[PDB]
Amino acid sequence: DNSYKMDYPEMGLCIIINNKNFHKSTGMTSRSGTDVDAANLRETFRNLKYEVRNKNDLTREEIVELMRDVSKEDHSKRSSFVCVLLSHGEEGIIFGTNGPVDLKKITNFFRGDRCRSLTGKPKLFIIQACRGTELDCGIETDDDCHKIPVDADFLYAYSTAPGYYSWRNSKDGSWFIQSLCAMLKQYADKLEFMHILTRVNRKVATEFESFSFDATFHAKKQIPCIVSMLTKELYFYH
Amino acid sequence: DNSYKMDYPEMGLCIIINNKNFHKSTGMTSRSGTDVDAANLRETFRNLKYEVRNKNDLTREEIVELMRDVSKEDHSKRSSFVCVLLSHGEEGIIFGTNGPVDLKKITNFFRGDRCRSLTGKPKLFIIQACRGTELDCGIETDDDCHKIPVDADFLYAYSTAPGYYSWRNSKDGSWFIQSLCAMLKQYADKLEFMHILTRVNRKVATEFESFSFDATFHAKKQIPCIVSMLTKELYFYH
Ligand SMILES: *CC(=O)[C@H](CC(=O)O)NS(=O)(=O)c1cccc(CSSCCNC(=O)c2ccc(S(C)(=O)=O)s2)c1
Ligand SMILES: *CC(=O)[C@H](CC(=O)O)NS(=O)(=O)c1cccc(CSSCCNC(=O)c2ccc(S(C)(=O)=O)s2)c1
Repeated sequence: DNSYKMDYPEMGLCIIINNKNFHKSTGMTSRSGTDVDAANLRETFRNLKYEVRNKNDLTREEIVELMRDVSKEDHSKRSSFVCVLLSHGEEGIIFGTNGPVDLKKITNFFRGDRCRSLTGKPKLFIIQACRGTELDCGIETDDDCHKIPVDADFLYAYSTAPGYYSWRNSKDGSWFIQSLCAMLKQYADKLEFMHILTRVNRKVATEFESFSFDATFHAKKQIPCIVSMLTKELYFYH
Repeated sequence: DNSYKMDYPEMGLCIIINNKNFHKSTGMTSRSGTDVDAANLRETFRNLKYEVRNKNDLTREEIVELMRDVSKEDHSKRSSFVCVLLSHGEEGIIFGTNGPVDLKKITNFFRGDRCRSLTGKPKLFIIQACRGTELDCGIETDDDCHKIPVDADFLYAYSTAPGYYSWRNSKDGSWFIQSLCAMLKQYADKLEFMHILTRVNRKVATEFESFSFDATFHAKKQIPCIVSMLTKELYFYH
């Protein structure tokens, strides 16, 4: 039992929150290209056998509400849980159309003590959003009851390092989401999740570089950030 | 080339900063047991063929200094770099004997742009320290400049989740370090680093629970936190 039981009747839900248009009141640009991201995740997770539910342009409130309701579902027959957040953001924050939401609030609904039908099951959060304004210019090449931690079995696949900008191309989508999808399509049938995510790290880090008319944003790099509290290996098959 | 080149003439340095006694002026307890931690890491890393250098009770200044100097070495002939910080801490902070140091300051010396002999080489930071005061009560069971990001090829193996306390036993050491060492001893010859670190996560999360005379700190759990910006697989052999 080094790997998670992934032979339940259902793989699980894959909730995609796709925020494209924001309230002018926030002073935030449209996320051109995010639809391509959404469509790619949908098809990719569909082939993995996940029940996909897309949600477009949700308010901070709608996001909290969506997450609460989903955490209140009976996941007993589901192997895992995937949530993908596509939006603007800051460190520890994701933006609804009308304002920011703490990631901690979203993930808390899924704590091992608050979502009992998911206790002991992998809970994946995939987040394409900025975590700050830093830019990366790159470099040329005894005692033994039987409790488990409530923050355990979480995996947070971040599109970028803490404090840094996250890059999104207007026609093809975010660097991170395109690479994740591609790596999943190529390797989900043979590789452990962590290893697949390392391939993504590499692809994003080597194959992408920003091009901008504005010197300040031109020739920048990006590295994704895998944050794992998983206690087992994850394979998308059996 | 899915895995890091680990056949250089030397595996690399393994710096262990072991802070046990702090200045009264800080109002911080001695870290009873940390010596067991230090001794175990030394032995474990020695078997892995790492050049181990232990440093006891360093000041915030002495730490900055140690790191500067080590980043200024010629690591051309080294496959990797390991740094282990054993001390009190807070989110993003590690304490010297006389005060706190920002982790970012420590790791920045090793950025791909500031330590050219480690560019493209895995830089591991293993950290036994608190990240806050939260407690875990648990639950019963086109376009192609060939740059890479400067923040890439880093791995931060945190003893605990963000915001949380990290547990250390007076006679046997920290829960995290004892488990890391054991897992390295058992699996370093066959398993990829990430997978080993996942075993650690499991061991800590299942086999450990606090026991305290004070209800506030009794029966608590802990989950470690793997943070990976690696672009390749890491094996401690070849
Ligand atoms: C910052 C965010 O929250 C947002 C995340 C998201 O997916 O929307 N990041 S962003 O893509 O909007 C972003 C990226 C870099 C800088 C900024 C500040 S506004 S400056 C806009 C620069 N223009 C570009 O986005 C690009 C230039 C070249 C690009 S390419 C073809 O190399 O991908 S993209 C906001
Ligand atoms: C706060 C820290 O950064 C420090 C990190 C370190 O390695 O020193 N963590 S700590 O172990 O000092 C720590 C952990 C929880 C709470 C506190 C503040 S009050 S300490 C309460 C008394 N200690 C204990 O209850 C135990 C110590 C080991 C225990 S066990 C279950 O392993 O036998 S219980 C500080």
